Amino acid sequence: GLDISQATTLKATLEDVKIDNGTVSVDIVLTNANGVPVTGLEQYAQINAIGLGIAKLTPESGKGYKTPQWVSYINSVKAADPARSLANYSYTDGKDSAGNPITKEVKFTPGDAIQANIESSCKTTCLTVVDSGVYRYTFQTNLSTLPAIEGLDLTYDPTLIHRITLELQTDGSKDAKLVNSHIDFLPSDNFRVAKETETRTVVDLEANCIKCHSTNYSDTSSTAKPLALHGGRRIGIANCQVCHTSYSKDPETGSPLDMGAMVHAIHKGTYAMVGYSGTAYDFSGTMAKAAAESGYPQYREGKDVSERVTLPVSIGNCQSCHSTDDKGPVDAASFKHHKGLACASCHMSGFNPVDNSEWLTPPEGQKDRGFVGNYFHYYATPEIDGIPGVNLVHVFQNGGCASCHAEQGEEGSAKYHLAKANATKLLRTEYAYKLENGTFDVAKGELTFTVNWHSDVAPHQDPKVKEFWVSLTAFNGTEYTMGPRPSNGTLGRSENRISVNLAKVETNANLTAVPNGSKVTYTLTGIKAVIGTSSVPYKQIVSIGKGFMDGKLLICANSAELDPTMDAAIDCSNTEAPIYEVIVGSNKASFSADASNVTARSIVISEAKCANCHGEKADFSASHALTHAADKPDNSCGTCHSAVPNTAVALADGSCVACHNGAPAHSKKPFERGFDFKVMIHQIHADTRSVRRLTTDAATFPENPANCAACHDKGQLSLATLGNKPAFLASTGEYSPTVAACASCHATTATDSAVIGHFETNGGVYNAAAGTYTPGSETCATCHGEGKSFGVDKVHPVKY
Ligand code: HEC
Ligand code: HEC
Ligand code: HEC
Ligand code: HEC
Ligand code: HEC
Ligand code: HEC
Ligand code: HEC
Ligand code: HEC
Ligand code: HEC
Ligand code: HEC
Ligand code: HEC
Ligand SMILES: [Ca+2]
Ligand SMILES: [Mg+2]
Ligand SMILES: [Mg+2]
Repeated sequence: GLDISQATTLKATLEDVKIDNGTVSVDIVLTNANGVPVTGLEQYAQINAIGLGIAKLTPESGKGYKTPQWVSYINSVKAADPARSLANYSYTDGKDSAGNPITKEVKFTPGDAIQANIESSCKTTCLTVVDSGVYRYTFQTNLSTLPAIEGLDLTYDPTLIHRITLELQTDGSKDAKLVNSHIDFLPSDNFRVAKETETRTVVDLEANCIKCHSTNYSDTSSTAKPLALHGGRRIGIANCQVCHTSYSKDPETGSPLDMGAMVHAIHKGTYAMVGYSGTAYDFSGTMAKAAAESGYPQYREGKDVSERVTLPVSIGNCQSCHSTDDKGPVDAASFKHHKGLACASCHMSGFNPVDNSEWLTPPEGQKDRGFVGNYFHYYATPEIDGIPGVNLVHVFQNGGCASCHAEQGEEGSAKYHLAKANATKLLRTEYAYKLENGTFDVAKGELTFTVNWHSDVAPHQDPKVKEFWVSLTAFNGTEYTMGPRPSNGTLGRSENRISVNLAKVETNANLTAVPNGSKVTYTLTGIKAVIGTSSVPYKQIVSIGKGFMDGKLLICANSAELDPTMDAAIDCSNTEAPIYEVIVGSNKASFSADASNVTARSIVISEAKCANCHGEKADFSASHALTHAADKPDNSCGTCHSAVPNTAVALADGSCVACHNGAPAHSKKPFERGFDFKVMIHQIHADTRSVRRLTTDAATFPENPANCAACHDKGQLSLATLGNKPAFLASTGEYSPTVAACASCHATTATDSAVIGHFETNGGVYNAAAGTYTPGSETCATCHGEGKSFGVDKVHPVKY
């Protein structure tokens, strides 16, 4: 074998568990990455951790099926530190309908609490060498003589599945010589390993979490953000599950440490607790707000962390974390079954049995179902629920018990939770359409194009179609440029873009529709511009004469239809149930003088990678809420500003760059919060944007922003033509294209004259007078293109 002092990697597996009159042992099989036994562990002076846990999987009972839950054998009752037991606080947030300020209250319930834990302090004292690289760990903890803990059943039951976990770390290693392992087994059958179907998994790191989270544990960069907890030693889900049990709490706050309640509340931005060394972790950001507004002496800037989690999907998007495609854990369907803490962790945010003690008592002559049960059955309202507008009691009264209480194989509350996502997919398939290329007779000012629609009931004839936008944008073959803001025109107020609502043909004097079965041919007139030095509507559409067309169809859907075998689409004018909008995009068609294709804009990011975090086909109309959001995209200021809807769909095909490019029109922002798409997106996700329009909170990006592969595919960053693009002209001056791309992280202002000088030495311009840069002048690609001497793929912590 190889001495641990010289082993550069560790791997470990657990086997041959033995439990005898309460005495537990397991073998740790330790090797390096090439499978050579690693010897010397039991004498090594550089061990950071050898922690072993053990838990039993215990059944749960109630109405319907309830999933089994882990009970650790190893626990203690933790006292609260008095100084760090968080006081309640309140803070202002917005105004009510009469214009008066709204105050919100945050409440805690500090007090003694149980916490599950593992055996960590024994380490080599509990080791015996059984073979080369095979170390038997015999627990100090005897299962027969565990201290009684009130309300916890710690009896050893060999007929239950058990789990033993290992955390092993040497040499301060974040990865190479860190391991989390476990083994799940059945003592009553000779301690054999458990089948996947016998044990409890629920979520899987790869299937359910890495879509957002970095797992680059070794990342040495300044912006590293791997999902590694408790100083870095804890990385494996199975290890979390032994301590993060249903009964474990933080005594400083009363907050649940249950894996599900904790993870839901973290990602909802409601969780707050005090952890190791008395550090407060407030995932809402509201503690810092109260401290600044009112004073809150327990919040210590620079030590405690109070930041609002910014989740890139809705907290209702269960499928971001819970597999429904049978490619995740075999018990993935566990999220369909009621469990008090799980259901509470979204619907009962901020409530507790002290401050809401009335809910401990059910209404006269109804059965007591406990605190959470009584809320769901009796006391919930839309006005107070953790999910605004949700009416759980209406479901109790009118929806039938199986709406929440599910036998194995049934959907339970997932009938409600997944209803809109499911109907959305079906409606996008039903209403799918294709845009054929446009013929633009520029002298006549007329564009003709045919939509291949899903049926012979045309868009304007279908009252389920709310609007059907097609937007045309001029593209000169090099890059989009929004250009200056013109005076208003009949069709819009942009030089390079027109958005037309095909659903309102009959009241639009500039639009005619001629059907031919399921094909509808539209003719849009009045696309005329006097071309000179002045800005006028459609100036670039006319001068260039070609570009692209993008569809954004809005369908009305019925929130009250929960039966997937029924039609979810509904007449937009219906007033009996709430309607939600389903968005259906399209191919990006060309328009040109003869309807020939216009060569596509290069693709330099990955659609699928944006969707890893934001989910499939994320909508960004709400991102356009700040300014002239209510103005329609065919009407004056709304041509650019609309949020009703924003008229782009796809993220990686230049649809957004139609506007977000180097030439924002007016009222311009400076570079450090620039409009150009690459600048803006880099800044948001790297937290280098000086000000975000709609929030004071920086994005909490769950990857490393310097991991370019989070958004870019290999080969997309040659930089070979980037210098040929026009400069980005911000408020104060312009920035050449590669300079803009890199400075958006590296130099948002001229704080470091060596960095700025480096740009300028190599053909770049930084905050220069408009017109300074000549396309072709940057020489960056020669050194920084992928694979080159200082290639972007070499100098950044990428994970392709
Ligand atoms: C016992 C050995 C644990 C293991 C294994 C894991 N966690 Fe843990 N965690 C544990 C306790 C007792 C506490 C509360 C400590 C207290 O002072 O009350 C926590 C806390 C967290 C938190 C909150 C923030 C923090 O305190 O650092 C998080 C986000 C957290 N734990 C996550 C977590 C994950 C995801 C784990 C597996 C990879 C995991 N922990 C393992 C105890 C233990
Ligand atoms: C990731 C950010 C999540 C989101 C989004 C949703 N859930 Fe979740 N859920 C998550 C974890 C890590 C866990 C804990 C698994 C464990 O080991 O305890 C859960 C658990 C639940 C449960 C309880 C399951 C059980 O204990 O058997 C339920 C009922 C549940 N989740 C439901 C649920 C719903 C309905 C969601 C969308 C509205 C949803 N979760 C989102 C992680 C995440
Ligand atoms: C956050 C991850 C949640 C968890 C955990 C649970 N629920 Fe939930 N619920 C959540 C949202 C975002 C929604 C709204 C869905 C929508 O399309 O708007 C709901 C809704 C419900 C409902 C329907 C209420 C109504 O239509 O008025 C029910 C009956 C419901 N949720 C029950 C429920 C149960 C029993 C849970 C534990 C299994 C549970 N929810 C967890 C968000 C989250
Ligand atoms: C979601 C809106 C619910 C509906 C509809 C019904 N119940 Fe329920 N119930 C719900 C929760 C979140 C809880 C608490 C579970 C916990 O772990 O704390 C309960 C509890 C019960 C119980 C107690 C046993 C249990 O399953 O935990 C019973 C016996 C019960 N509920 C019965 C019941 C009946 C008969 C229903 C239809 C009339 C009904 N529930 C609807 C959530 C919801
Ligand atoms: C996870 C590692 C991400 C990937 C990959 C991408 N995005 Fe993202 N995005 C992420 C977070 C955590 C946030 C903050 C969310 C919030 O509510 O504050 C964002 C934000 C955006 C935004 C801004 C939305 C707004 O401020 O109105 C945009 C426009 C956006 N993201 C776009 C986007 C694109 C185009 C991506 C692929 C190139 C992409 N994101 C990837 C997390 C992650
Ligand atoms: C022109 C018709 C636009 C298209 C197409 C897209 N955006 Fe946009 N966006 C536009 C304007 C005029 C504004 C200014 C603010 C306003 O409310 O009108 C914006 C702003 C944004 C922001 C603001 C983020 C910040 O400053 O912190 C975001 C996140 C944003 N836009 C994202 C975005 C995406 C992802 C687009 C394609 C799906 C997109 N926009 C298209 C004008 C236009
Ligand atoms: C596209 C050709 C536009 C039209 C038509 C209108 N505006 Fe605009 N506006 C546009 C952009 C690209 C920007 C952001 C510039 C940047 O560099 O980030 C803006 C900004 C504003 C603002 C400032 C607030 C903001 O969200 O940044 C205001 C108050 C504003 N625009 C007003 C406005 C009005 C009143 C318009 C119709 C008369 C109008 N804009 C049209 C692009 C375009
Ligand atoms: C994007 C939709 C996510 C998915 C899927 C998962 N998580 Fe997440 N998580 C996300 C964000 C935006 C944040 C805040 C920023 C950050 O990376 O910390 C988090 C945070 C957590 C945490 C707290 C980490 C800490 O403070 O050290 C935990 C413990 C966590 N996330 C766990 C986790 C699990 C187990 C997931 C799969 C079931 C998971 N997250 C999915 C975004 C997203
Ligand atoms: C998602 C959050 C991103 C991360 C992480 C990185 N970049 Fe990016 N980049 C992003 C977008 C949305 C765009 C514009 C897409 C478009 O259609 O125009 C860009 C663009 C670039 C460019 C310009 C490339 C070109 O047009 O030839 C460069 C040079 C660039 N990005 C560099 C880059 C590097 C080196 C990163 C790791 C440090 C990186 N990006 C991360 C979105 C995202
Ligand atoms: C934010 C998404 C970035 C973009 C866009 C670009 N870079 Fe970057 N870069 C970024 C970070 C956070 C770091 C530090 C990484 C670390 O190890 O701590 C870097 C690093 C570099 C380096 C290393 C050289 C040095 O700074 O010592 C180089 C040479 C580099 N970056 C170049 C570079 C180029 C040419 C870019 C545009 C094509 C570029 N970066 C964009 C973050 C981001
Ligand atoms: C070779 C002759 C290069 C040319 C052409 C360009 N750059 Fe460069 N860059 C080069 C080196 C050797 C370094 C330092 C690497 C190190 O580890 O010390 C850099 C650094 C950068 C950075 C990092 C800046 C920082 O924050 O420290 C950036 C963002 C960068 N270079 C960008 C850049 C631009 C935009 C270029 C065209 C104008 C360009 N470089 C050309 C080597 C070379
Ligand atoms: Ca604590
Ligand atoms: Mg007409
Ligand atoms: Mg707007």
